[PDB]
Amino acid sequence: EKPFSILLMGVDTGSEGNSDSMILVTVNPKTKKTTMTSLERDILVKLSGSKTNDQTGYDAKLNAAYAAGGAKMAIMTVQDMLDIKIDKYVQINMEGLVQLVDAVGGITVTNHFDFPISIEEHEPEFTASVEPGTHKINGEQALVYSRMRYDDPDGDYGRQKRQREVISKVLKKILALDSVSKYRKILSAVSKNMQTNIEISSSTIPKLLGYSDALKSIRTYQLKGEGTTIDGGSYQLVTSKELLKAQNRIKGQLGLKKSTAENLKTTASLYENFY
Repeated sequence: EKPFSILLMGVDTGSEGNSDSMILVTVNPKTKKTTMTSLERDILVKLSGSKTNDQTGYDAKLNAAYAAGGAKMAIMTVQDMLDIKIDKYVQINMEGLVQLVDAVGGITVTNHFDFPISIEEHEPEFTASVEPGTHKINGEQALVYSRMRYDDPDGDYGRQKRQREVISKVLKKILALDSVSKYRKILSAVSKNMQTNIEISSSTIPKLLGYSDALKSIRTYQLKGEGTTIDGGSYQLVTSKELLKAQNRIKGQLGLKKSTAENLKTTASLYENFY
């Protein structure tokens, strides 16, 4: 019944060598209330990780954490930035997201535009497309559907909406599976492109089924910093106020003691100490 946290680590799943996404999820298993906080990849932090890692203890973007030290560095860096202990962990890359969509049998979307949703003009390695109308689409099409931006009058906001739709529809299919063999069919298809310490067993299936009607009330939040240019690159410096607010909101969902401005603990490069 105890609330717990999940770090979702999207390895090069975002939209120069990589665009990671990190989402901190809180889950209350009793009330089913769930929240998701997106952590901007450009946020400047001191990396945490193994003492034998050459980059542990130096400042970098959050975007660099997984490339520098793997799952351990990503977990430890987020833990020290938010001053919490992370309970559960799910990591997947772009190849695995494509495989996941196919493994659940596809998803159904509607293209409301008067032309195909496609991105090859702007990102030539992605040639799949979604014709106008309603279609059951494969994983390569789902990637394009969640990335297209320049043909949308609402720009990156229309894009974020479509990406939200895709992840929501995939999660709905996963959490609807009612047997361990059905889960293991998906685990077989994605294979090592997804790693987690979430137990998927006949014992836990009843509980995951119980979250089917929690995905419709998830509150979403974003942790962002003040934009700064350092050596030609784009960085974000979180303010003391905004970090405290994000930490305490998550702590509040997790049943943990909140911090004050005077005892705030973080490895983030705070704006007020940078300047």
